[PDB]
Amino acid sequence: GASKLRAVLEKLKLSRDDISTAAGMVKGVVDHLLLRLKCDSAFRGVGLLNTSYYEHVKISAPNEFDVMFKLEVPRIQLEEYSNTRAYYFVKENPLSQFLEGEILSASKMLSKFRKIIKEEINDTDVIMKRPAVTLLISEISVDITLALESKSSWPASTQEGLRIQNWLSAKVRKQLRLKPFYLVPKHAKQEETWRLSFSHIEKEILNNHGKSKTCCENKEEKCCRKDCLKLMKYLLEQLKERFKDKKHLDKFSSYHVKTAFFHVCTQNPQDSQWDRKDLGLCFDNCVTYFLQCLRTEKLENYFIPEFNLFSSNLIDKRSKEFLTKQIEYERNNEFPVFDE
Amino acid sequence: GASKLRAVLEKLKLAGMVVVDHLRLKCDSAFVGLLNTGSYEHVKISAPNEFDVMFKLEVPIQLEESNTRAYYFVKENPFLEILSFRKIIKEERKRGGSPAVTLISISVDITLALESKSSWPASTQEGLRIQNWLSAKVRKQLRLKPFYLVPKHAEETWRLSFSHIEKEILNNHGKSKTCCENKEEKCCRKDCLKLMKYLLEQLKERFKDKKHLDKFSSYHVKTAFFHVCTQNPQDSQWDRKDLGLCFDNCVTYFLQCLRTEKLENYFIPEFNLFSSNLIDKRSKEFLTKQIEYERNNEFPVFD
Ligand SMILES: *C1=[C@](*)(*)[C@](*)(*)=[C@](*)(*)[C@@]2(*)=C1(*)C(*)(*)(=O)O(*)C2(*)(*)C1(*)(*)=C([O])N(C2=NC3=C(Cl)C(Cl)=[C][C]=C3[N]2)N=C1[C]
Ligand SMILES: *O=[C@]1(*)O(*)C(*)(*)(C2(*)=C([C])[N]N(C3=NC4=C(Cl)C(Cl)=[C][C]=C4[N]3)C2=O)C2(*)(*)(*)=[C@](*)(*)[C@](*)(*)=[C]C(*)=C12(*)(*)*
Ligand SMILES: [Zn+2]
Ligand SMILES: [Zn+2]
Repeated sequence: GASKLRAVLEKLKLSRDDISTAAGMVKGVVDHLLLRLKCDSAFRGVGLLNTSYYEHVKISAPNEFDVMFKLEVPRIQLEEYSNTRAYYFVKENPLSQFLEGEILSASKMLSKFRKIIKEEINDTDVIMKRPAVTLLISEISVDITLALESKSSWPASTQEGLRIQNWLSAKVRKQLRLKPFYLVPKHAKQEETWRLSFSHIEKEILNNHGKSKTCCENKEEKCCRKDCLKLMKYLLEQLKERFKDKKHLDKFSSYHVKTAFFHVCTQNPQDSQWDRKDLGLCFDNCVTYFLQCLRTEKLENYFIPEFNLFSSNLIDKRSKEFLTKQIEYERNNEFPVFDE
Repeated sequence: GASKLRAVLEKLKLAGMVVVDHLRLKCDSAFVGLLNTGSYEHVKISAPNEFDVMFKLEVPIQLEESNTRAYYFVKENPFLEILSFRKIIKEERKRGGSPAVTLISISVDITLALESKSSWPASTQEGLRIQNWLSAKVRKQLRLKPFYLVPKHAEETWRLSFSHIEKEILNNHGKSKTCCENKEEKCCRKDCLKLMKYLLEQLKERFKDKKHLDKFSSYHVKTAFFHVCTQNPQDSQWDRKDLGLCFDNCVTYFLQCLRTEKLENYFIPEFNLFSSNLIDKRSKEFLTKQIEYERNNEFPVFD
């Protein structure tokens, strides 16, 4: 049972350690691009969220890197687009070079951003492909996202989200909410909107994830929260590949998995509910919660609970039924897709 | 038999205005603001009308110590020679340099300190041993925070200060992140500290005339308390229902430190706060005998 899941986790771990050289090459290109973006008046304030130089969206693709370059906005003014809760318009300004009226243009900023990188990479066989920019290094992928940074308090749409109060405590929720939030240019299908991003909060939670501060720092306190998440992400990625030729799994992403996972951490706040010896049942409970979300068509954003990731306006019912059928098959046959 | 200690805590439970706002100092050059951003501190639990405020100044340094481990020389900036204000505030104190300009008909002891965002000095490498208590990740995080330099005589020196870390630990003090946020998880760590501070303050007043207790401070009490928290890392060893024994164990640890002449700095372990060089054994023995008398007699000093 769990021995099979553990074998999967061991090969997933080994596959992601052998990236030393690649990681170096990414750091090199990133340092180059940030130094050069800074030569422009608009981008002098660019920088890495944390001096973490990279992340991986797909657990099964260690050669595919993801980085975010952030840019601080001194006094940002947000205005909600069409009642979406997650999509906003952004309103002596080093970005006045891109204001189309009182609105900051996602199209203008990205065009300049893409030009500097294209030019800077024309100076290691690196090619640009049109996540603002995707770079192909040698024949290593690097996705670069541009985000605005705001140190103002979080938008009211997040007021009832991040319900980690019975898990990570009320004190942590307050401290987390004093941190900046980010905006990424993103078409609200309108093209000039920006989407809220709390990716940096999710990272701090996953790496400081127990009620006990010493959770996973000793043998007595080993939990399987991170193992369960990894197994859920790998499940989706493998199914997305088998049917990459079909349209049914195109709208599903690792964001859906993480959101469902955080919701189960809220439901199961005690470390004793995530004991490593119970990897099998904990995983099965995470799969079951995710399936319940697919059948009832409900997956609330962890930070914005009024935004339903699984509504019929985003993903049709047939796609959710197809995914449900595939995961249920895998669950009843001890996940053969893991071995494929 | 802890019902008396609870009565004391209720008494200690039963309109700050800072002037600190003056802004006026910002109208100068060298001056730079409050360390307790948005928060007013009470060095003495028994003195609600005695306030302690700290002003901080950022300094992007070349510290040099002798082997004091705590006293250093601070080697476009808005003095020199090795770096060395009261007159500034004198327009709008013998304890070394801090506090200074104590000031309100209510005292506001103001300390001015330098802020460094450089790594902590090597002398602190083996201190802050909260790893089995608050965890390794909290130790690492806390050590990425700034440290402060307070003017204090060791010629002219500056002394390290970690009072802002002690604050963050005291207000986030359990193994569980939800320690004291629900009925199931109420501990008595803060109450034990308050009772230890009150005991020292009440005895420092009884023997105000004598010189035996002149060198003892709330700092000694807090340092001993933190060591007790390190020795007893689990929330279950601090259960609120056991206030009586937890307090008694804190008093005992402090007494062991006095008898053995050994109280290490929590941040700088090689700095002995209770060495014979700083405090005479007869002062430590005098305090020991007064504390033991108080423990044997249900703390009359609290009455
Ligand atoms: C000034 C104003 C308010 C309280 C105090 C002072 C002061 O200097 O005495 C206390 C005080 C104090 O002595 N300390 C110490 N910090 C410290 C360190 Cl970091 C080392 Cl390594 C050795 C000795 C001490 N004493 N902190 C305060 C608040
Ligand atoms: O805007 C962006 O969306 C996110 C993003 C998350 C979060 N997850 N994905 C994602 N998962 C995934 C899988 Cl499991 C497979 Cl098999 C294939 C492709 C994806 N994508 C996201 O795209 C994101 C991440 C980086 C940059 C921009 C975004
Ligand atoms: Zn854990
Ligand atoms: Zn507590």
